[PDB]
Amino acid sequence: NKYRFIDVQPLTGVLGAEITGVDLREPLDDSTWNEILDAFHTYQVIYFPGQAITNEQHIAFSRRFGPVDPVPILKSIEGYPEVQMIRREANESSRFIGDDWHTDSTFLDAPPAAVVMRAIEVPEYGGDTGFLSMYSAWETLSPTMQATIEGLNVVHSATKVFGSLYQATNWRFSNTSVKVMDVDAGDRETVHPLVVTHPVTGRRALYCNQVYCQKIQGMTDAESKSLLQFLYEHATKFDFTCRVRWKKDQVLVWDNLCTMHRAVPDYAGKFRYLTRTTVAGDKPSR
Amino acid sequence: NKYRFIDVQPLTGVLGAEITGVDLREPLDDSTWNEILDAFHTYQVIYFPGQAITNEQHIAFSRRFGPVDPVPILKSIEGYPEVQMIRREANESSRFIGDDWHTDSTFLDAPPAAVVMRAIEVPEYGGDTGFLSMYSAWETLSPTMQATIEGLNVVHSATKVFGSLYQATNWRFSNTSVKVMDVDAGDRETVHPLVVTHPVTGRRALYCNQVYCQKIQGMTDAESKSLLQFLYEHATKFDFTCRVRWKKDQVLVWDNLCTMHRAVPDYAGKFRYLTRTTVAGDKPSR
Amino acid sequence: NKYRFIDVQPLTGVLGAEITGVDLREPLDDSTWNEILDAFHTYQVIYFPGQAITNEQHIAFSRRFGPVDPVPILKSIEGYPEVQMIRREANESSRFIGDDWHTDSTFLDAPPAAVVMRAIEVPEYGGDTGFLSMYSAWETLSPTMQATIEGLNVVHSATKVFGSLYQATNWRFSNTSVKVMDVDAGDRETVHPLVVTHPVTGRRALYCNQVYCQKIQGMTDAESKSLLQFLYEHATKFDFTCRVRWKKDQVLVWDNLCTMHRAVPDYAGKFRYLTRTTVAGDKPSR
Amino acid sequence: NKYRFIDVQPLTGVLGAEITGVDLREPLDDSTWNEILDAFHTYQVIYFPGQAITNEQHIAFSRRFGPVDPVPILKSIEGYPEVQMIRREANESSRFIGDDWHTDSTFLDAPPAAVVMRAIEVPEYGGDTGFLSMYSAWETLSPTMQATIEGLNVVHSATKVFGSLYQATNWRFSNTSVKVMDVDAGDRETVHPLVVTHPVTGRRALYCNQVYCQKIQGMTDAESKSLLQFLYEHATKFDFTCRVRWKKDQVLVWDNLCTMHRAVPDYAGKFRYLTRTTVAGDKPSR
Ligand SMILES: C[C@@H](Oc1ccc(Cl)cc1Cl)C(=O)O
Ligand SMILES: C[C@@H](Oc1ccc(Cl)cc1Cl)C(=O)O
Ligand SMILES: C[C@@H](Oc1ccc(Cl)cc1Cl)C(=O)O
Ligand SMILES: C[C@@H](Oc1ccc(Cl)cc1Cl)C(=O)O
Ligand SMILES: O=C(O)CCC(=O)C(=O)O
Ligand SMILES: O=C(O)CCC(=O)C(=O)O
Ligand SMILES: O=C(O)CCC(=O)C(=O)O
Ligand SMILES: O=C(O)CCC(=O)C(=O)O
Ligand SMILES: [Cl-]
Ligand SMILES: [Cl-]
Ligand SMILES: [Cl-]
Ligand SMILES: [Cl-]
Ligand SMILES: [Co+2]
Ligand SMILES: [Co+2]
Ligand SMILES: [Co+2]
Ligand SMILES: [Co+2]
Repeated sequence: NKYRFIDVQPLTGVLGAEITGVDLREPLDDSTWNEILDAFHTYQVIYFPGQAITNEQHIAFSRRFGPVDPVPILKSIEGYPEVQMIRREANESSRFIGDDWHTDSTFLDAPPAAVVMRAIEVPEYGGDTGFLSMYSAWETLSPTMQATIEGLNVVHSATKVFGSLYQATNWRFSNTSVKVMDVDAGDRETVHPLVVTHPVTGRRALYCNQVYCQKIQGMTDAESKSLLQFLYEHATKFDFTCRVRWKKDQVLVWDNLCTMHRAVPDYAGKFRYLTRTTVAGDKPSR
Repeated sequence: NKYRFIDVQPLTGVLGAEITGVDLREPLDDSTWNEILDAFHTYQVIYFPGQAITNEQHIAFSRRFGPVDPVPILKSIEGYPEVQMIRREANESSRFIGDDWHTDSTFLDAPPAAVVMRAIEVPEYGGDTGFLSMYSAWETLSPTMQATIEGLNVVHSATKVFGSLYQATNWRFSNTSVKVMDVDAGDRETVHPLVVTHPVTGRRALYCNQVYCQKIQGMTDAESKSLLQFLYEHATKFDFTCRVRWKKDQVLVWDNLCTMHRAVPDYAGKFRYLTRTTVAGDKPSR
Repeated sequence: NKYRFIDVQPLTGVLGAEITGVDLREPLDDSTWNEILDAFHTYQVIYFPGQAITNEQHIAFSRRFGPVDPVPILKSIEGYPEVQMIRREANESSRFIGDDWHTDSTFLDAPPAAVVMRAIEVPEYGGDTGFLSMYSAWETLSPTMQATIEGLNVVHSATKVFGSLYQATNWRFSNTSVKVMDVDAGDRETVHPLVVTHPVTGRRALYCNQVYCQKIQGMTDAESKSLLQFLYEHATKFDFTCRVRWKKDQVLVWDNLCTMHRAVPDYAGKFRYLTRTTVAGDKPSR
Repeated sequence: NKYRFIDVQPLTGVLGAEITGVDLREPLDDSTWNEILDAFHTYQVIYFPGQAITNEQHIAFSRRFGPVDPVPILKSIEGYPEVQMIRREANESSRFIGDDWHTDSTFLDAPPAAVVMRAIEVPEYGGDTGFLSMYSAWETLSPTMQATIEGLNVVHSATKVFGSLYQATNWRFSNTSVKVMDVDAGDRETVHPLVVTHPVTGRRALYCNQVYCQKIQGMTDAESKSLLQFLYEHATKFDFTCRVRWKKDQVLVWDNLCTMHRAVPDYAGKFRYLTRTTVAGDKPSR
């Protein structure tokens, strides 16, 4: 709109934008990179159709957003530790990775700031990714509700994904993309604010997710359950979401602090493979 | 035990006490009155079996607790505007008065401080009254949850009892004990703190009830519902309750700021009649 | 793929398809019509980008699906009582029409079978419509849960939209697209099965929606709320939805028996105008 | 009332009765035993104040109700395997036994029919036992709701009490009354009807409890959770309960099929000791 070096097409009135008119196989001039970063901060999830980039170009483009660092759970392609896989063979019957709303690796003291995902080979239909804005979840709380919860922190851990709760369950991820982890690493706790300030935009976002949040720190289990449940229902209303469909060589970047996302498992029996590099963040803070 | 002019038998480890060794038809000396008042403050609901008092002695004893003032909704006995009736004819099929956890007349800017209820004729069994302590409901919230809610206020009105919500439904009280009221008086709102300090003991109590609380002030309807539902489920756990069985001429006093009570409707087809005088309070405050 | 006279691009693995290779301004031969109808039955919501049709061609094409009959609540365009408007002026501050999951006019003894909606002028982004499959909501109930509910009926009425519950609240639709209605018509109840069989495909679908369903027939209010809340949370999981973005002259048909839909209100301050003709149905049945 | 050999004083209009005018240290003539059994079947929980019986008289009186057989979890007094203890030392800080609504040992293929509990040494106040009627929970379901759930079965196991869920938790029972159990015995599942017919009275009772019920058989976890939650809330309404206060040598009998009960933990710091013998039952059936 204001953009002169890239073409940007917002996806909904809440978040998401398609970006075209740029070739990510080539270096970006300063002005072009500035518009891309501005679109990233405005729209929170941006995607570029039709970008046939090499793995190393994927690494370098990811590096423009900040330091790259893989997440603990995913396997990487041979010869690139930074390039992890979200790969599901046609014949799998295991749990689909990321099939509840979450944001990535929040059990870390410093979760990722962003992730850059690229479609290698995906079905003609099925396997969309949903996103939602945690800026919008926060802004649509009343001032009274905001003031009530803004001093709270939450305890996060990977116990349901690769810790003792996981090991107690029957339903596994396959070993196609997921590593065997140490149970104790799965159960290690960290604490983050329930309401964070984005370190670049200064905007505030609600920060909780059902995959990694165990409870509100200092609360009883029943108090915490009641509050977190309301927040999850509030944040995942359909009005705050968008939905991204993938095609081969679509490159997408999401902000891992101010958004949540989830896989859509509607392609059972079909091969699906995307790669991703993760961009490191600093300690979430209030 | 520490009591030397009255005999006090606590009812549970949470609230409630029977008081004997005293004849309420006779004046009470300062020593005996000081212990009764102390037992009222410690136990929150106190009752005196076997007190065959006149209506005037009921008014005079009620007056020892504070100025007496009837509640808006109840009919009074002929010749005593201060002595109101909780009366249900055997064959009534209407709603049972007070059959949800509440405390009285909290839609008033200044609800009653206490009520003094006396059994005239009651069933051999059935018609007990439940009580619970809102001191205990407050004290068993975590320090974190207490800090989270202590600054909130709640909007109260009588809309479901004698205002527009009542008029919209089809389940009525009979005219045995309940007056016809103005709908606009039913709908008038007041605001009270969600957490109050008792003006005599200085102790804090949770202050919300599903009968008169409409919503948390300043919150959205979904936010208010979520928090108030948790607080009602928390406060009405069986562990925080006691149950009083009535016998003819039992006289009982409850603190209308720090308890809630409810009628038990398990005597359909049997006559029940109690009288009560209400003791005025000041504006609930933090 | 099996389609040889139209090109069909399914939208997700659950429901929804784009149809191209056809010009709806021209008559359709039997072969092309049979495939369109087949795609409508398989995919439940179908849409045709780029169809600059007249209002008469919109009526004629709608008529191929079944007899056309407007819904009670919407204003129609001058000169075409069958062509109703979903129109929102940029500066409206009123409630957004259809902004909760529902299916249309289910308070009728015989709700519509289908609707055909056409974009006249819509925002560059914002104003998408969500859809979900009630075939999928039904199929993913366990066999045990299916047997448990299949004999139940639900009482429907328009009370919250244009009856006494609507009149009691303070959030209105504007008069741009919505007629003034009789309150007694708003409150009139009908009964439908909770689980219906589609009269053409023979497949079964869950049939309840929070906008028009009042309660499960024969149940208490607390029993009905409990079951209907579970079914709404089950049916509206993100996995069962698809999301359609509009562009000028996109024409879309949805099956009003086996889907639910909702408006997304993310375009406040921007003009939006679609027209629709509704296709009459028969009484929903087991 | 009709009783001529015993004096019976019902406790509420729902369940419970005090029985006097009999000495349980002596054998009962046929007529006296017939009235006691009739009062047991009518009132579901009966209690006899002031019965200073020996352990063997307790055994023999229990034997009149049917075969005696201890429950798996509780320690017994030396020299009487049939006489188990519910004993809590003044200094305990562990979990209170039986502090949620339940009925006993329903993880067994044939749970107890009844239990006979006798106060040895109890506090002056605190440590009441609540009871409720599952006949009343069932009768207050609508016919429609009754027909909906009457064919369902439920899976029960002791996993939360002495199985893997217990071992996962932090909060233990003390070893004062509770035995060390095998985890596998804790996790063994059985199936009972959700609605049972009492084998003597022929009356129907709802049969589920949060302590031992894992899920509705054949349902998904979310479907089962939703239904069981509603039933627990419905059954434990205060209106369906009574509350029994203990005094030394009170002997009480409860029907373990048609009632639920729970301990009240309001006596922290005070010694409490009751003994009990359990009477074996047959397989719950519909
Ligand atoms: C890769 C990603 O891992 C998951 C996130 C959510 C869920 Cl449900 C499962 C996994 Cl493995 C992450 O958290 O970084
Ligand atoms: C007497 C009492 O009135 C009621 C309280 C609760 C309920 Cl559910 C009904 C009434 Cl009339 C009061 O609030 O003063
Ligand atoms: C046009 C449509 O009307 C509505 C549907 C849902 C809602 Cl929330 C509002 C309206 Cl006016 C209908 O039911 O036919
Ligand atoms: C003795 C009794 O055991 C319990 C019942 C409920 C609860 Cl919460 C705990 C126990 Cl040990 C039983 O089930 O037979
Ligand atoms: O497969 C997808 O769409 C998303 C998976 C995901 O959550 C992730 O990669 O962290
Ligand atoms: O009838 C009872 O037990 C209590 C009635 C009541 O709530 C009241 O008098 O305010
Ligand atoms: O405006 C929309 O997207 C849908 C409106 C709707 O629900 C309807 O026309 O019935
Ligand atoms: O201690 C009590 O009041 C009851 C304990 C109990 O549930 C039991 O003995 O099975
Ligand atoms: Cl390269
Ligand atoms: Cl006065
Ligand atoms: Cl027609
Ligand atoms: Cl003996
Ligand atoms: Co993820
Ligand atoms: Co009252
Ligand atoms: Co609609
Ligand atoms: Co027990």
